[PDB]
Amino acid sequence: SYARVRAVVMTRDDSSGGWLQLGGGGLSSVTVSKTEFLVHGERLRDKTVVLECVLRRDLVYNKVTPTFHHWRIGDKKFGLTFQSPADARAFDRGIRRAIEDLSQG
Repeated sequence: SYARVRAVVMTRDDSSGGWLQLGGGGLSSVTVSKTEFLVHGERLRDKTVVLECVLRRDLVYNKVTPTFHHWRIGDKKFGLTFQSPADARAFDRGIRRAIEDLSQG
């Protein structure tokens, strides 16, 4: 994998800019992997897949804080609360590396 962290998958709520823990939270094992480049989040407690995001070259990625990043592909929005700044940095690096490999021209 390009990155693997245990993080809380996030989703937008009905406020103008706020985020909630998807499904009420708990940790998921979130992997960025490689051709398709995927962000995959599997909830630890029951192995439910709660994040399945195929990466595209044009994504928008927002490091809102050192432990909260979100990204957008088209109008689809995904985010993570990380357990540490180190994890967030590793995840961001992995996304960037995946996009480097995806991009071919």
